[PDB]
Amino acid sequence: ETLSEHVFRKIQSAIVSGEIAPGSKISEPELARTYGISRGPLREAIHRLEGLRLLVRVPHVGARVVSLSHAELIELYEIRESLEGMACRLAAERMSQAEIDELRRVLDTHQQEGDYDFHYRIIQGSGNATLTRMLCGELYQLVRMYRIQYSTTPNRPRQAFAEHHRILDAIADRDGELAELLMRRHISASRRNIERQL
Amino acid sequence: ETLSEHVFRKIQSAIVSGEIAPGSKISEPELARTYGISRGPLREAIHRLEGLRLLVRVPHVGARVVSLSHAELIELYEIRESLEGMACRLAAERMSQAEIDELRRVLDTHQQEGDYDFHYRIIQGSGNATLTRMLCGELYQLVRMYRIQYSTTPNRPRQAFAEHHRILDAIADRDGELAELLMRRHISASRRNIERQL
Ligand SMILES: C[C@](O)(C(=O)O)[C@H](CC(=O)O)C(=O)O
Ligand SMILES: C[C@](O)(C(=O)O)[C@H](CC(=O)O)C(=O)O
Ligand SMILES: [Zn+2]
Ligand SMILES: [Zn+2]
Repeated sequence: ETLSEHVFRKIQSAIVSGEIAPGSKISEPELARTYGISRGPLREAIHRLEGLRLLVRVPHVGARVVSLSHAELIELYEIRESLEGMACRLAAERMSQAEIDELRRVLDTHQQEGDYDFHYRIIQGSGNATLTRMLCGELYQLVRMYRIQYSTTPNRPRQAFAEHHRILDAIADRDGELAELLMRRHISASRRNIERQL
Repeated sequence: ETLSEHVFRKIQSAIVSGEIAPGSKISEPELARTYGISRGPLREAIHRLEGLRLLVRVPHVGARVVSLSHAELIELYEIRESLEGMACRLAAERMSQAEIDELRRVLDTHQQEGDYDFHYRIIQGSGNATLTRMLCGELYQLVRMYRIQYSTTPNRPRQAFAEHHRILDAIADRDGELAELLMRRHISASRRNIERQL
C-alpha cells in the first residue's frame, strides 16, 4: 500500500471508533504532524474521507467530522435496507447448500459486539462483488460509528438473534421473497433501536 | 485537487470511453510517462480504480481493464435496479411539486446519447446523498462503458422515452410503489437491450 492509503485508514478508524469526536474540526496541520505526510497526500485522504460521508467539507473553514445526525441515519439505513434485503433475496437463490449450512454454524456460535459475520456471509452469499463493496466497504463504516456512539438496549442482542434465525430459515428454504422481507424488518428494528437515543 | 486525483479521472475517462480497450494490460511504466507522476501516487490511483471494478488486479502480472463480461453486467444492473427503483419510491414522496414539474420539462426536451438527466433528477429528488454517490459516482461509470461498447437498437431510444414518461407519471401521482416497479422494468429492459450483443 501507499502512504496516502495508510493515513486514510488510520484516520477512518479514528472516526468510526469515536477517537475523533463526531462533529470535530479536523486540523490538517496537527494531523500532518501526527502521521508525518505532506499536504498533497493528506488532502488526497480527506477528499476520499469526505466522499464516504465521514468528513464533511466547510467552505470557509475546512473539514469536519460528520454530524452523526438523525437525517444521516435515515439516509444510511435506507440504502442498507434496500441493499441488504436484496442480498438476502440473491443469497437465497445463489448460496450453495454448503454455504447455507456454514451460515447456521456461524449463527449457532452465539455496548454490544454484534453479528457482522452473519450479515457478511449473506452479502457474500449473494454472489455480487459490487454489493459487497458498497455494503461492507462504504456503508458499514458509517453504520459502525452509529452503533459505537449509541449502545443498544440490553434486550436488543436477544431480539436480533431471533431476527437472524428467521432470516436464516427463509434463506435455507430458498425463499428469497421472505428472506428479503425479514431482512428489511430487522434493518428497520436496528434503526429504531438507535433512534431510541438521540 | 491533487495530482493523484487528476491522473485518476484521466485514466477512468480513458476506460469508460473505450480509449483503453476492455481487458487490456495496463502498463504502469508507460502510464507514468504519459502523465508524469511517480509510482506512489500512480499505484494509489490504480487501487481506487480497481475498487470501482474498472481495473482488475492480476497476481503475477498487474492491473487489467475489466473483462466487460456478462456476469459483470448482471452484477451491475442488479444493484442499479434495487437502488434506482428505491430512488423512484423516495422521489415520489419527497420531491417538491417544483422539482416534479421541472422533471417533466427535462423529459419534454426530447450509439445513443441517452437521458442521464432524467435519471439524475430522480436520484437527486430522492433526497439521499449517499444514494447519489453510489448511483452517479460509482455505478454509473461502469454503466456508461457498457452502453459505449454496445450501442442500443434503433427502436431503443423510442422505447425508453415511453418508459421514462410512465415513470414520471407515477412519480407525479405520489405513487412510489408504481414508480419503483416501472423504474425496475425500465432498468431490466436496458439490461436485455445490452444483452442483445455479446
Ligand atoms: C446486532 C446486529 O443484529 C448485528 O448484526 O450486529 C445489529 C442489530 C442492531 O444494532 O440493532 C445490526 O445488524 O445492526
Ligand atoms: C436511454 C436510457 O433510458 C437512458 O436513460 O440513458 C437507457 C436505456 C437503455 O440503455 O436501454 C438507460 O437508462 O440505461
Ligand atoms: Zn444484525
Ligand atoms: Zn433511462
